[PDB]
Amino acid sequence: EQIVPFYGKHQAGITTAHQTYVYFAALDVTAKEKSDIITLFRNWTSLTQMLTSGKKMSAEQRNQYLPPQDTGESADLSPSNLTVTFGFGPSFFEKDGKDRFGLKSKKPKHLAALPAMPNDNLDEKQGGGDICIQVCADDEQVAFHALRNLLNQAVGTCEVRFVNKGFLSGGKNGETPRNLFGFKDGTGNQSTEDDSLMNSIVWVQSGEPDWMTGGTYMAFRKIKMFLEIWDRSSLKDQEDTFGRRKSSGAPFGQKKETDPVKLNQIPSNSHVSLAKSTGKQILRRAFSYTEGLDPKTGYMDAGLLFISFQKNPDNQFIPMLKALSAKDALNEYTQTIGSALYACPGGCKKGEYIAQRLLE
Amino acid sequence: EQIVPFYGKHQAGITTAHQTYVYFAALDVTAKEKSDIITLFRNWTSLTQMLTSGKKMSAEQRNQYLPPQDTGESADLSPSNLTVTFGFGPSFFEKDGKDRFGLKSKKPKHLAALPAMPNDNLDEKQGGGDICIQVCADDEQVAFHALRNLLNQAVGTCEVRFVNKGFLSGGKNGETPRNLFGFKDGTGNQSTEDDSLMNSIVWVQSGEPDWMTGGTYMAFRKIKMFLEIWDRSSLKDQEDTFGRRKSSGAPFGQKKETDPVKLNQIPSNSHVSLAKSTGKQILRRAFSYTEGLDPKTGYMDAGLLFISFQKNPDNQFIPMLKALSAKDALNEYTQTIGSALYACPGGCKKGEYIAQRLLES
Ligand code: HEM
Ligand code: HEM
Repeated sequence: EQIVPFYGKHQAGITTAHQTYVYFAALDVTAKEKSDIITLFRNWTSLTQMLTSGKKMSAEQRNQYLPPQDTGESADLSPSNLTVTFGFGPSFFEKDGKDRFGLKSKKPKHLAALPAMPNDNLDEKQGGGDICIQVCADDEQVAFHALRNLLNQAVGTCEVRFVNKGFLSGGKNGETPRNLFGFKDGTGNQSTEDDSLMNSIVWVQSGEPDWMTGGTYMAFRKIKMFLEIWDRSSLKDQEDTFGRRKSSGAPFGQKKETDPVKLNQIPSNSHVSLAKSTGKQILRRAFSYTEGLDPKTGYMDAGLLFISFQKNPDNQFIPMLKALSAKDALNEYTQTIGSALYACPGGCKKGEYIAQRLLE
Repeated sequence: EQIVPFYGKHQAGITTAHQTYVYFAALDVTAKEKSDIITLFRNWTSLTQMLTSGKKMSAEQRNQYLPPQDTGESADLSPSNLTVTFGFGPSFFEKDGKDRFGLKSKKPKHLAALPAMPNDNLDEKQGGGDICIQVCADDEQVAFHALRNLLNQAVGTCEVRFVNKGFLSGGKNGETPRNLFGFKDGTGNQSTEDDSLMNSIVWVQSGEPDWMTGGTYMAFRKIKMFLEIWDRSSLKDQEDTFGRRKSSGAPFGQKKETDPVKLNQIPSNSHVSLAKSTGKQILRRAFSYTEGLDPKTGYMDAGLLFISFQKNPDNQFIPMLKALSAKDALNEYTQTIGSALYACPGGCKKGEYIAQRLLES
């Protein structure tokens, strides 16, 4: 009953209401024939449809001497609005000059590594990758189960580049969820329920190969947040960093979270002023992370798995990166340590597989 | 609604129904006076009472120029049955041979580091600690918030040794939660609602310093689980490793999860056979963990944060540890990489602070 359709015009996990939990994986294809990639996406499709659907691998195992077909730890759990979203990095189309799989002619127009930015401190292994898998659910164990079982299918075809995970709880009464800086996160997104707006901001309708119709580009930035530096700062510093008030989420000088931002009443280098002043829009769908103590600092290693969706990242996304990178007050408390851009195919129809129209 | 009382005879987080998420941290005290420790435990007590009770810090602060007193990320969240449980390591009472805080005379009777076990691969920095804090909630953001705000208060008195976190979802209809090997985990525990059994297995009543009355000992083992090796194994090898059927959770030859184990029907070195044949009992309250890819293996780094509670770890826990470390079939699939034992104080009464009966003279 917490079931999100897998099949559709679009992949789920993009305009789908934001779940609590994410696992975010990137893989590199080690196989040499597009035929092996085809079988992988076919199997991934059939398994994703089962995992998200609420169907359970039912009463079975006729041969004790074989491994179970499923790892079993989601047996008693609800589907918890599980979505699984697939994308492909530039290196899937071309790696080191070689068109490894004969796909270059079906390359998306805007798929390239993101440009270097000031204050970047990228670990190459924490970004890029041929394929990304974004697994979301309202229950961590459900999302981990889905990733693990998808990844088990890729053995021999791909190597896993990295796996991150994160969380972001919505308010008990539907309030915008707060990031680890304690600020409402997502206010500035247009309504994911507004088809017109999602069409103009997220969804590909033209100018791209047909496998991208109903698809989008997914930007990923792994951004370390220095909680100890932030927590020791004044409220004034924290609000002046954003250009919104912390509790209310209101733009400075406004009453409500949803009041429009008045650019002339917020600091010119506040986060919100810089992002908004590009005049561009993206759909941000981020999750917080914590990964134990950072050994180099001896403080919590925490941050944001930044994930946004936009139909044209050269028009919509890269200008924001540019506008923020030098001037953002948030630069005091953050540092990007991983980066990637992926193209997300349009939705799968019942009886097709993911990226069928790309792989042919 | 989702509020677990903080004050009581016992600390919460022990017999409390198992929440979904945990953050588990250890701290070392760098302060030299016990009066600094008294301050810390006082503040932690006031803060935990506020975090667990559901009261929210008034949003409004006079003085825009000061840091907010609360980090704010839980402002809109339910208390989610938050519990915070404190314990103390052997090094709180004596470190490097020095009784730093004049506490040695109040040391618990069974508090010492766990003995080395074969197959151990301990990272010494992933074990031990003067102080453990176990923070549990049904929502990870709530748990992290609590830990963060508690650790923020310890700046200047302690250093954080390590922070672990974990999850374990119970079934939609209250079925026993499954661990990452897909097996029900906890069946062999006695009921947390049977006062009689918790009093005889978990809760200290005598033979210990007063401040331990109503307390217990907390065993911690961070156990890496090699999911890739496990997943490739036959169902027969997985079930033989434990001595219960995976799906039903029933002991071999039995129909139901709850049926008594028949020792003669499971392998001698099966996990359950070895554990049960010690004759001893503990309360296990473990969570699974995943920490991204293991750089040494290229596979998921995943495992169990094993946490158990017992009134006398020398009697109940260590023989179990010894019997399993030697012979458990489960060793094929796992390795212990962190280890601790802490003494957890009796509960806090309203108007008192945690460990007051230890720290005050
Ligand atoms: C740790 C890093 C980040 C944090 C903590 C953060 C936090 C926030 C907050 C609190 C707001 C105001 C409320 C809202 O609209 O959601 C906001 C707005 C926004 N952020 Fe960020 N942000 C981060 C990084 C980024 C990056 C890397 C970009 C894009 C390159 C970005 C783009 C935006 C945009 C477009 C808005 C909406 C501006 C508008 O009102 O039109 N943010 N962010
Ligand atoms: C390393 C990961 C471990 C896993 C995956 C694991 C898993 C299990 C499972 C599946 C069961 C049977 C269902 C249940 O009763 O909970 C079980 C029982 C048990 N385990 Fe473990 N366990 C682990 C480590 C340990 C350790 C270190 C100890 C004690 C030192 C321990 C003590 C027990 C006990 C006492 C029981 C119940 C036996 C009885 O029925 O009386 N386990 N465990």
